[PDB]
Amino acid sequence: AHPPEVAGQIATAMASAVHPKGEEPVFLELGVGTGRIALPLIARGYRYIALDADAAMLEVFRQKIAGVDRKVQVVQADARAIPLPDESVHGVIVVHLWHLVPDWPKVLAEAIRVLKPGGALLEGWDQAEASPEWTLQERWRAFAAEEGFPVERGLHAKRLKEVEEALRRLGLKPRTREVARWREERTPREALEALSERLYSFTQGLPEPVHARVMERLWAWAEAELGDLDRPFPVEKRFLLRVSRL
Repeated sequence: AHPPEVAGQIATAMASAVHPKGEEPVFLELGVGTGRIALPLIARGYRYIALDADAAMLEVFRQKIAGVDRKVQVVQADARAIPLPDESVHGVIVVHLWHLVPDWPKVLAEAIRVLKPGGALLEGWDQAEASPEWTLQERWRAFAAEEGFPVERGLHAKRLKEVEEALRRLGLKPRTREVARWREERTPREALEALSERLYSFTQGLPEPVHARVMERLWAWAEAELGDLDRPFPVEKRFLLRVSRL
């Protein structure tokens, strides 16, 4: 959940990167999820095609855009096979997807196929600086390893680097820029909850009962080492937008 001003800044940078050459611009988002990224653009009158393979996600998304879905097309499909024509959209938005797909080279390939000449691939991602939340996540990973279930570290990053390689090679000249930087409050309770809810990919591989045991231990460790679990600490974040153009 991005603060209003930040959500606005990201949308603005995204709309600024699309040059529809006299035509009304249309964005396609791969992995729209619940529409955190989509809403700010949809709210501004932009034609939008929201794609997601998760039916439960689209259900929530349809609810959120109620009353502002006149120019929105909801699509349930795998990013691997976009049910759209070659050169049909001006911008393809990809936020936190690469590490979730089995074959990104195919997803990227599909994204490039549906983009019109002069169209732009728009990748975005959050980046947070060290804070007690980082401390808790690392502790979570340590405890998981102690249960005998060590977890993989930073697949998205490596994935983001390989896509970048491909883009340059394809001549899309990927330019990355910081489009927002802010600081929010986060309490130990909130970070622990996010962990409990298995919101992060690195927490979703362990069998349910192992995660339960790790959480029990983590909650106790936080009570012992983090003071008032309802006391806020700062978390500095920035949002990066990498634009590749045809």
